[PDB]
Amino acid sequence: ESADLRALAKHLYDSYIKSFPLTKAKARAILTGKTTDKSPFVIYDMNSLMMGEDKIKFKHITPLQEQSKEVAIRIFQGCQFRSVEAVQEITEYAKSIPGFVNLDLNDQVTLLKYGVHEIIYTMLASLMNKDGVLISEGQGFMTREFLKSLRKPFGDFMEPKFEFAVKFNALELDDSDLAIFIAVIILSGDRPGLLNVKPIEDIQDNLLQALELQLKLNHPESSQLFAKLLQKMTDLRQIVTEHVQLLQVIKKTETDMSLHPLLQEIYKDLY
Amino acid sequence: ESADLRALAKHLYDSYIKSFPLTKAKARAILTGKTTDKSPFVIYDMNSLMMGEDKIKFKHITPLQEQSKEVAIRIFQGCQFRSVEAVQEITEYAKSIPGFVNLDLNDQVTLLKYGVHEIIYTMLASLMNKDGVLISEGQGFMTREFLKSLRKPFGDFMEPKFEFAVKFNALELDDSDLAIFIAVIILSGDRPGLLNVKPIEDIQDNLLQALELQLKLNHPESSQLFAKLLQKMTDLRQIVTEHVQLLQVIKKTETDMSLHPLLQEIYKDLY
Ligand SMILES: O=S(=O)(Nc1cc(-c2cccs2)nn1-c1ccc(F)cc1)c1cc(C(F)(F)F)cc(C(F)(F)F)c1
Ligand SMILES: O=S(=O)(Nc1cc(-c2cccs2)nn1-c1ccc(F)cc1)c1cc(C(F)(F)F)cc(C(F)(F)F)c1
Repeated sequence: ESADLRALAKHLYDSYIKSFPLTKAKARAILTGKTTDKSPFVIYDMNSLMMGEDKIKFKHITPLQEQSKEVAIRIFQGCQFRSVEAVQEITEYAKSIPGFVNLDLNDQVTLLKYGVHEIIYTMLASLMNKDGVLISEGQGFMTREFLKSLRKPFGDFMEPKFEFAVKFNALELDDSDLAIFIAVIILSGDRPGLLNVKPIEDIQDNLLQALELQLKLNHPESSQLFAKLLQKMTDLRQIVTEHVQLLQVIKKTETDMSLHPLLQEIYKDLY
Repeated sequence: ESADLRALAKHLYDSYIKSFPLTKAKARAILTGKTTDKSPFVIYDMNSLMMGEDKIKFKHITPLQEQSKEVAIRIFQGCQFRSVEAVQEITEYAKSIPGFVNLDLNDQVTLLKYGVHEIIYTMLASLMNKDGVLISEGQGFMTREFLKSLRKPFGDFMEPKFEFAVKFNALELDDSDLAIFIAVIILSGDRPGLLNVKPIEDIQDNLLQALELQLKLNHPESSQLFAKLLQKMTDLRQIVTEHVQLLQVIKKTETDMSLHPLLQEIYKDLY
C-alpha cells in the first residue's frame, strides 16, 4: 500500500520534529522576517563577534568555550562543540527509523559514524541563505562574508557548504521531504566495515519508495525531483571528503591543543 | 512519565553495550564457565606472574608498549594503560547521556574528571570475585592473595576494591541496572568547581527516577535496593580518596613515574 508509505513518511516527520527543534520552516521564517518578534544578533566582523561573545554567553556563563586565543580558532572550537550536539540529535532520530535499532549494534555505530556529516551539511542548508548562517539555536546569524574573511586555512572551511546549500535549497524541500531523505542517507549499505549489508539495503529500499511517493505528491510540478535528490548524495560525499581533507591540514599544520574526543578516534578511516 | 523513564533506561543500556566491550554478563560467564571458550591464566606468585606476562605467545602485543620494568611497576604500567582505555570508554558513554553534551563545556570536563574513577571501580566489580579479577579482556585472572602480597606501597591497592566488590556484587545488579547507575554517578552536582550546578542536578533527578523504576521493575523482591545502591556512592568516594592516597605515598618511596597526559589531568587537583 501507498498508505503504508505515507504512514512511514508521517512517522518520520514526527520523530524529526522531536529530534530537531530548529526546523527548516522556522529557520526560513527567521532568515526572512516573519512575525517580527526577536530578530537574531548579526555577526558580520571581528568586532561584532566580540560584542557577541557576551550576547550568547555572558547572560549566564555556559558557553561552547572560554575566551582568549585567535577568533578563527575560537569559532573552530565552537563548531566542535556544536557538531557533537548535532550528532546526539541525529543519533536519537536514527533510532526512530523502523528497523534501525534491530540492526547489529556495530552496524548502527558504523552507519552513524559515516552518515552524520552528510546529515549535518544537508540540515545546515536549512539554516543558510546565500549571505550567512543561523547559529546558537536561531539566536544568531553569522555572515558568509565574515566566515570567508578568516585567515587562510579557516577562511575556506565554510564556502563549499554555502555553495552546496544555495543549490540544494533551490530544490525547495520542506521538512517532511528532508525527514525521509535524512533517513535514506543513514541507511546506506555502502559504508566501510559493515557486517550485514542486505538488511540495511532492505530498509533503504522501503525509505526510497516512501521518499519517491512523498516528492511525487508534495512536488508534482518538479519533474524528476527524486532522481535529482539522490544525485545530491554524491555532492554531499564530496563536501564531506573535502571537509575531512581540510581538518587533516589544520591538525597537521596548527598549534592549538585539547579537543573533543567524539570524532577523535572517529578520525580512523573516514571520508 | 513511566514510558519516558523506561525509554531512558533502554537508551542508556544500548550505549552501555556500545561503549563497553566486556560487560558484566559476559564477565560472570568467564568467571563461572557459562562461556564456550578458553580459561584464564591465573597469576598467584612471582613464577606464575613470570608465566602470565610471557604467556603472550599466541596473544601478541596489546595496545601498550614493552614491559620495560619489574613486577609491581610492570603492572603499575599496564593498569595505567587500562585506565586510560576505560576513560575513553566512559567518555564515549557520557556523551550519549541525554543533555550531557548541551552542558557548559567546562562542566562536562569536570563531571568526567571526578566521575571517572567511581565508574572505574563500579565496573571493576563486575569483573571481580573474592578470589581475583579478570584482566586483559578477561583472558587472565590475578588472585587477590597475589595482589595483596606485593611490596610495602603496592600492597594495599586492590584490597579495598575487592572488599567493595564483594558487597557490591551481592546487590545482584545487571548491565541494564548499571547503565543507569553510572549515569547518575557522572551527573553529580557536588563535584568541585562546577559552574552551573542546577542543569546537572536536573538531569540527575530524571536519571534517579529512572534508576528507581528500573530497580523496582527488575528487582521487585530486593527491599530498599535504590537506597542501598545510592549508599554505595559513599563507599565509592572512599575508594577514590584511598586510591589517590597511595598514588601520593608512591611519590615518596619510589623513583620516577609520570603518567599518560589523560591520567595526569584526571588526577590533577583531585582530593
Ligand atoms: O561542519 S562544520 O563546517 N564544522 C566546522 C566549521 C568550523 C569552522 C568554521 C569557521 C572557522 S572554523 N569548524 N568546524 C569544525 C567542526 C567539527 C570539528 F571536529 C572541527 C571543526 C559546522 C559549521 C557550523 C556553522 F555554520 F555554524 F559555522 C555549524 C555546525 C553545527 F552546528 F552543525 F555544529 C557545523
Ligand atoms: O583503577 S585501578 O586500581 N588502577 C591501578 C591499579 C594499579 C596497581 C595495582 C597494583 C599494582 S599497580 N595501578 N593503577 C593505576 C591506574 C592508573 C594510574 F594512573 C595509576 C595507577 C585498576 C585496576 C585494575 C585491575 F584489577 F585489573 F588490576 C583494572 C583497572 C581498569 F580496568 F579499570 F583500568 C583499573
